[PDB]
Amino acid sequence: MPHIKGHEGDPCLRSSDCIDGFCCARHFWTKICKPVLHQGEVCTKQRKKGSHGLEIFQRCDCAKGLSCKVWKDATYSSKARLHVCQKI
Repeated sequence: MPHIKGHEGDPCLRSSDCIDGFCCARHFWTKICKPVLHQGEVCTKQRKKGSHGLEIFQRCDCAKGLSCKVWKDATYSSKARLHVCQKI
């Protein structure tokens, strides 16, 4: 398929396949396109998906000018570690 945009509510299957300022995320029902995140929002700098019995990640990268920092919160217990965005 051609360059599929996001617009918050569009099916994606590529590393991005979303608006110039959007990022593709993973959703329970199906993979959809979601907007960018900002300081304070969850961040993802380490994700491993491929082996059997894996966990879904419903998040996207931070907006331009933000740094991905680790965030200790009662949630990473699932498997992967949780991070947060910081406005540079």
